[PDB]
Amino acid sequence: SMSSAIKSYKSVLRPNERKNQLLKSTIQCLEDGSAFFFKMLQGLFGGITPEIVRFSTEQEKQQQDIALWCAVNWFRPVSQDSLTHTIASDNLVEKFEEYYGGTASDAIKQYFSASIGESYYWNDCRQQYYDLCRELGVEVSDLTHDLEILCREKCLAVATESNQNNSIISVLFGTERDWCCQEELRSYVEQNTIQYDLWAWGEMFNKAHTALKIKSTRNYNFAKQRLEQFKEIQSLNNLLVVKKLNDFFDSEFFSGEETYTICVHHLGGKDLSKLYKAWEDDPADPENAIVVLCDDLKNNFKKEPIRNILRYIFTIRQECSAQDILAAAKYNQQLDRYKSQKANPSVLGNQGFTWTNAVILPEKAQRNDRPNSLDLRIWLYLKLRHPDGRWKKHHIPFYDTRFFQEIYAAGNSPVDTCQFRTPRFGYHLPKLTDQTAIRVNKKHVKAAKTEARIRLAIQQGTLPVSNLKITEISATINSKGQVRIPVKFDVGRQKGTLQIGDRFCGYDQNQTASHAYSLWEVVKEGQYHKELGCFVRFISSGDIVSITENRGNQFDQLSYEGLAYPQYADWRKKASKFVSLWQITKIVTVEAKEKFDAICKYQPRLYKFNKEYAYLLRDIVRGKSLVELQQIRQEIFRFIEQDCGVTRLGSLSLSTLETVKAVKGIIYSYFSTALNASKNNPISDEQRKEFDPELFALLEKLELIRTRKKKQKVERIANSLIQTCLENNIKFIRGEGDLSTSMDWLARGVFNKIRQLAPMHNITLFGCGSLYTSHQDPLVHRNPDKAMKCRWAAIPVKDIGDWVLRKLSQNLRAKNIGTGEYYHQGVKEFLSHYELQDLEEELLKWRSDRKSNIPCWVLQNRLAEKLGNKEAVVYIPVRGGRIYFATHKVATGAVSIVFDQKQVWVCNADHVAAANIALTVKG
Amino acid sequence: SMSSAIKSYKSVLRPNERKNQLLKSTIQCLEDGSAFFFKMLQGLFGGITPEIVRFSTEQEKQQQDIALWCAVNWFRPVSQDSLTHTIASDNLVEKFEEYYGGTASDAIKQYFSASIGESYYWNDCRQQYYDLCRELGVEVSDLTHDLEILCREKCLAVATESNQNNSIISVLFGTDWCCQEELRSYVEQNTIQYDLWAWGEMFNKAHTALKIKSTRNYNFAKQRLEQFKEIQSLNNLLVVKKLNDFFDSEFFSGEETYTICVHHLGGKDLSKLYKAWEDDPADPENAIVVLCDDLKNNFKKEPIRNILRYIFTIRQECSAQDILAAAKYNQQLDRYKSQKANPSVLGNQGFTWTNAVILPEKAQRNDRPNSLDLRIWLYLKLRHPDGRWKKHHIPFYDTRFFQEIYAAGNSPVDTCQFRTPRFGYHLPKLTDQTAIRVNKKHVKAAKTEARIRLAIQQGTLPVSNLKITEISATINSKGQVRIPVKFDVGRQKGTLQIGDRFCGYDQNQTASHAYSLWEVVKEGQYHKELGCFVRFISSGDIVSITENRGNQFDQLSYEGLAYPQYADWRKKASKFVSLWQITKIVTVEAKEKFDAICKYQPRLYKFNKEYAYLLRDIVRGKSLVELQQIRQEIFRFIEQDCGVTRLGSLSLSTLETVKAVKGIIYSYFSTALNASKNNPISDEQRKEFDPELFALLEKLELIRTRKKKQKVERIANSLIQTCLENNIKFIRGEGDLSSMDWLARGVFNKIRQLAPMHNITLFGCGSLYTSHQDPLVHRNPDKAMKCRWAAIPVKDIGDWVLRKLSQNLRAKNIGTGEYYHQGVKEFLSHYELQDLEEELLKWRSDRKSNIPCWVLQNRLAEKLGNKEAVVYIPVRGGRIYFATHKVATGAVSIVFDQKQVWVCNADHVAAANIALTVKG
RNA sequence: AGAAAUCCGUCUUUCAUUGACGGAACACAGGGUAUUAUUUAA
RNA sequence: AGAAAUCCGUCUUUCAUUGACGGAACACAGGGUAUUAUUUAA
Repeated sequence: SMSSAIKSYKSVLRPNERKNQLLKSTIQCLEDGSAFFFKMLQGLFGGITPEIVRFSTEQEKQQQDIALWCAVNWFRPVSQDSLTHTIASDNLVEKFEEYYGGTASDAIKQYFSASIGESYYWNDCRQQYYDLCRELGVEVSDLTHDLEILCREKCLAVATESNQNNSIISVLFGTERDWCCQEELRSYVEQNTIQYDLWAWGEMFNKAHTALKIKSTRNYNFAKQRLEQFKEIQSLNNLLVVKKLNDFFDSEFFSGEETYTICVHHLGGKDLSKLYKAWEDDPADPENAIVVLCDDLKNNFKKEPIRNILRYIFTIRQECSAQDILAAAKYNQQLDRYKSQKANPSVLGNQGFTWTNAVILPEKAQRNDRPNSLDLRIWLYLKLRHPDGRWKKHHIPFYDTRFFQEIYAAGNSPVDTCQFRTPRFGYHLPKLTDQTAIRVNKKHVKAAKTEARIRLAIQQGTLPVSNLKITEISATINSKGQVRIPVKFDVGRQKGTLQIGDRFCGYDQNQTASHAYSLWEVVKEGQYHKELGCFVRFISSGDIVSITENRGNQFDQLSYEGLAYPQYADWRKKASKFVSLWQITKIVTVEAKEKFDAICKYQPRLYKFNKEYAYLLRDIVRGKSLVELQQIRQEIFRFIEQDCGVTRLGSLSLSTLETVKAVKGIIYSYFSTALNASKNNPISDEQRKEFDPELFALLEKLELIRTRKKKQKVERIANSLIQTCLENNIKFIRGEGDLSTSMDWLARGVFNKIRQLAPMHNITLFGCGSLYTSHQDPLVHRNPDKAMKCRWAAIPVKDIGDWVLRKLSQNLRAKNIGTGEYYHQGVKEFLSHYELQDLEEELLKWRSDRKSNIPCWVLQNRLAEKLGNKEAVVYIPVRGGRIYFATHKVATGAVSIVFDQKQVWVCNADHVAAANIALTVKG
Repeated sequence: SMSSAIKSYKSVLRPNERKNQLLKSTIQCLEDGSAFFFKMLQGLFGGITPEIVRFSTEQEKQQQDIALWCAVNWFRPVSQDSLTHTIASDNLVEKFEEYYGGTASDAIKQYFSASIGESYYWNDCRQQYYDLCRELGVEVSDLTHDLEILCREKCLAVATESNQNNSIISVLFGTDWCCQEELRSYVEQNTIQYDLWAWGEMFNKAHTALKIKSTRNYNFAKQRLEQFKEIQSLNNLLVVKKLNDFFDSEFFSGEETYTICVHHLGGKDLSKLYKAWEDDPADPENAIVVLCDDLKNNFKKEPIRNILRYIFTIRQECSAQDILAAAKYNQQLDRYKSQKANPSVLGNQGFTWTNAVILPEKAQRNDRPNSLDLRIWLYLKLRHPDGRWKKHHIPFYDTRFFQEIYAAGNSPVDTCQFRTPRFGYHLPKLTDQTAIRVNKKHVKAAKTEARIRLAIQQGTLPVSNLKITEISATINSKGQVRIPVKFDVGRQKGTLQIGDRFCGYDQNQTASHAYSLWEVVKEGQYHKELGCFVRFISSGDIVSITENRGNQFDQLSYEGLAYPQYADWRKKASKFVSLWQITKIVTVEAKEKFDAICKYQPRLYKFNKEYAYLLRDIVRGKSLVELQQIRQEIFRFIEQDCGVTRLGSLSLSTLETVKAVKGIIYSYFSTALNASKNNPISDEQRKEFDPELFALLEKLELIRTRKKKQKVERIANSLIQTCLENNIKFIRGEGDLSSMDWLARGVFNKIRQLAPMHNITLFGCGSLYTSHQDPLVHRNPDKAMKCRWAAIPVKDIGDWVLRKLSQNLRAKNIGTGEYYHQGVKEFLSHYELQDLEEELLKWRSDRKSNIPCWVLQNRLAEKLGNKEAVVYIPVRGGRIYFATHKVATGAVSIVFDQKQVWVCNADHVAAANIALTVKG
């Protein structure tokens, strides 16, 4: 029982001059000792034998390679700091064979036959072990004895058996009773570092041992993976297909400045074979199959294949092959990985040192609370090492309003109680009234406000008293004075199992990166689901939103797409001016206003406008002269910094993030154009900075904005989903991920964040594999039937344009290519419902720009005849439609209709996708 | 740990001619035996003795009166059908003292000293018992002995010890008794040859009637004795004379008078009305109005204002303690004088056949491809003329019973207890390929079959999991059958735990219900009354919605079309008012009053109520020949285009409209007949005079009753669905699980009926000032209350706002007014208008010097910049409540009078208050 | 074991032969506290 | 135990000294398918 979770806090210590020097000296002492154990432990682990690896490997599920474990511990790439006995990339195998008494394994030969860091060199750890045995004055076998004991007692970590924390110090030096070298080891360590202290030696050992063990295990896995890479590297029959794929770059399809390796995912992987199969249809519109496949790949899992290279493959499709080219792409991948990725080196690292029971308890705290301001300090009582050598405890203060608010502030409520004072845990601070009168520096106002609210709560007798029962708090401090504080708490008895009455939910991600949730209940009786093996019921549906108010107006940071067209006329007007005055880009036609009009003719919202205008500015900058670029430089600055720039406005929507990316592209295109970079002179970050420092300043700021925006978006999505769970007694959450030890940054972030957050509220998280969850029919798919449907959209017939017919034709010609078939049949249903079958053949003839194309007003007249007027609503099977025709009511607000003589629920498609993940068991 | 629930079905049996005679003969035989058993059991119970009552009453929790139990069983008022030994209304005390051997108690004497039904007479049960002992050929003590044995063995029901269900028949007849043979011969001679089931049913009917009436008479006699003690308590009857001299006085124009009970005066709180009246005379009824509002808000009946106006006339002289005691005296005297004692008559209950319905799994189905077999069969034992009992099949029809249970499911995996939306199953909707062609008088039922049939072809119909082995069926002389299905539900509790979810619900002044959903949490904000930590989940409004071509109407609160959308109806109404002219002071030719309606731009149902009142007023004075045409216009009002017989939601507005239309017809009848106080009219005269209009009276009352029933059911359904969607396990409402509104009583009793079906636990409490309590602050621990506010733009502050401010300000003394008083104070302090306070104290109804509304508007516009700003005004029945915490969904945070406040839906606050109540 | 039957009801200036839905049973003198759109703009 | 300190961040043509809010930590060739109102009426 007892689920446990950790919440942590971060700040920087603010000691005075004496204590600051004490802390820095203590931390430097701890580094110096840590590096010393690093070298000595490097020698010890160099001294291990195969038999030891046998005892440590008795219990493992997978039969382990002893020779490789011995190799990774006996030879390491290290920095100059921890290098004693150098060895060359030739002598490695020769000496290994000498040490093991057998032929060097093929996997070990790959480990040795590897690229190494520029600043890292090889080291013979066994020879280091022998020289350590002399420098200790003991016989080799005595220290081998002691090492045998330590590995047995799990005092040290061996191949797959991790150590028991820091027991080695108490076992060996604190006075597992038979040592040969104990006195020598203790004197060696004590002479080289500092006088015996259990805590200090423990921290030194921990840092050194952690670095060495993680890098050794990484090298073992790396050697096996590299051997498999090599075994596949010779697999190719002939690099003829590989040369033609690589020669893609030479041909006219690629105009890019710089070349890149062609990996399997660029081709779409396995489905490219399906693509050729769809290509067998004819070359009538290879493009439609390209687009459908790419769209499906981007929707489900992998990165969308780049279309250009696939058009070039379409050029050579008959000769080269499907299997042969795709294996050729695999060859490109494997060779580049084999050559590029170096072997992991063993270097000390920059982790901090942890003081145990370092924070004074909140009830035992000392507060200088004044009536007009509380005491916002949290004190640590650390042991520090003076120059003389004695250890004494000193008080060091730090500031953290979050830690103060959630835990550290003293609550004075007689009856009220809480674990953490934060809205996600159920507590809201009383808002500030118009009597507040905060007067402090601006650079503190936010923090001051928090204090005010807390103090107000204390004044009202409202501040709840924490019930965490904290007995000790650790604190982890680094050389920069940054402190990290973990609070570990108990949550509740563990569930894990899904009974009747239990509530679960699923969540899915849109193409526009907007999330949606679907909440279900396990019921005693009703509708049966074969995958789950129980009876399910639909509770509710909705979208994930994170809302803030600005003078009473609500903005959803996660999906706000900006001002509508008519509301940013002036900004548009300024853009118009710049586009008018300036004139076209490199075919030297189109003096810019035409494109601007095209952007404005769609009447877009503000952030889409900003993205498209950023694309237009990079295009404009592209050809222009060095003297011309000065003028444009000024306008770029107003675009990025004034009135509506991404540095001033932008929500957390996908639109805003791509706008920032496009603005970065503007600056990069500026730098390329001015520098005339090409294959002869590949401009670097350094050259951009030296050339133009301020615009590099802008580039840095933009990447910073971007990173913070992504982090904030992930945190907010997780928060919104957790609140929705908390209000609806949801006990289980399912998302697109796997919990073991191909992805989107948003999908990865949200999944790992919910993994972090759900155990705090005793909510159990599951991961699954979302394959075509956008199209599966809830309660029908895999129960037991395996049923799919297409996505629809609802549009008034007055606005059926040429693109509706283009989409209809494209969906109809795509029966063979994967997700296309559901769309093909969808069009069939459409034709069956509105009785337009006669047009089908003419729709087959609908090609890109034919004059003889059946026009849209024909369709409008037929649909108006069929529905009476031009304002009636029709449903059209289109990709990424917002309407899903569900067999059952599995979305909130879904309505019931009859389409093609079939009972149907008009549902939010995204809500259907969320339900489909909620009903998934296979990951 | 296994609670039970019952769902029942009602229908009518449709046997053929032969089986119809068999069934009617069986039922008539069963009545005849039941009536015989009634007379004989009346005699047997006439023979009980005090010692028997002791032996049955030893283990009573309370102290019981044996003499009264003996008396109520020894003398009964009966109908002529079961009357044997007539006894006169004088001789009872004498004969009772003869039979008991002691002085007849005054408590027992009151039961004898009573009014009785016109067609009911007293019965000497002792002499009937004596002669029954004769006719059996036995001695008195032998049957006293067997009666003792029967009473001891819980075979018969004596005062507090209910009988065993039907052990008597098997115990006394089924094969150290003394008389067994004589009694068996007696029953079998009079009734029919021994059958355990038939004799059991006969006995059950007779015995049940007798025991209910005996216990009821015991309670009635005790209550009457206390009423007599309190009626005779009052020394000087002068004050009551002053009340009815009120009746003679001018404050009354109604056709007929009535007894003046305590609740007409406001009860206890009337004393404070004096205390309020002592404050200041000049403006008397302001305090009166406050109390009426106060009384209507709580659980009480509104005192009629007219009587208090006269009471104020005589307040100084007639006194306060004397007036309320005198009103209690009138109440007690009329109750005592005109409530009869409960008589023992056989009754119309039906007879229950056990295991009478063929199981659904063993049923015979003549299923055709275009129509299923919608018959449910019974296999009943019936008595032929020869005397033998034989089983026959009789079919009946019930689409609800068929849909929920009886139809066979063909889904491999789906399952259900009942196929109804409240239990989680929705029938597949009909497609445009359905093609139903049947009689119109069946289309609804046909539609149900179609849906079920469609569900069957799709493999969708879930298989019931009720595990039914036997079903009873209760049949009466009219062929009406009732079928109870009893099902297993789950292990309840009264132990709210952590994670348990509860809710409360309250009812508005406009009969609009609201619900508040809370959770018991491990940590957070403590509630002293509950003894736990609570958290607020959500809040809402109870709605029951139906669609009409995609437009949603809430039956519970739809107030009808908006003004501009019903011009035509108004034109007709306007024309009729135009042509016609005023009513009795015979001024004000009707149109102007009509415009008084239209100037407020009301919605349709409010318009219909007010216009119905106006037709009533018109009808009042008019001549007999004139009424000729007014009748036809009344008819169009009630029957065409928008009359209540065609439109009307379930809102309080529509019900008041129906009440007003009935008032119209009653005023018609009075006006046409020129009935008066000494020349009264009866229903018989109304029917004979104008039969068709009495037919509309019938139809209107039927509509009223059906609408009320539907409203109660829909409110219960909506609340139960809301609970089911939110894992709510507890419900709390204003009731007690054993002074009321029919809606409050009905909703509480219906939720009591429905919640145990979903393993939901219902609690009742006492809603006192729940409209004003501050959630999580009231009784935590201090008792804090607040007034109700409303939000209005300053452009529309009128004279009535100033009136309400003045009235609330002068009402510090009278109960809830105190809170409203402070509200106005807070109001002024917030808007910095304290200077006006004194002038607001001078604001009387129609003064010329009144501070006008535009002063306030100019001042408030100054304070808030514009005339479109929103201000909060303390008004009675306001829709806004200023809560200490966020205890309503959609609540916003403001600062009022330098106090942080949540603007909450007031009704939602009341629901939260009901949810946090533990004392009833 | 006999093809008939609205089980009882509700809503809508919409009364619907595919409109949408709900139900254990018993037995006061004259009435305060709008929706689609879309038009020249802000 | 020393009166200072935005812990780190987000939103808004609103940048706020009472605006509203969120967070365990580690370590490619040129862009893809509106809201308040209230005005002559229905």
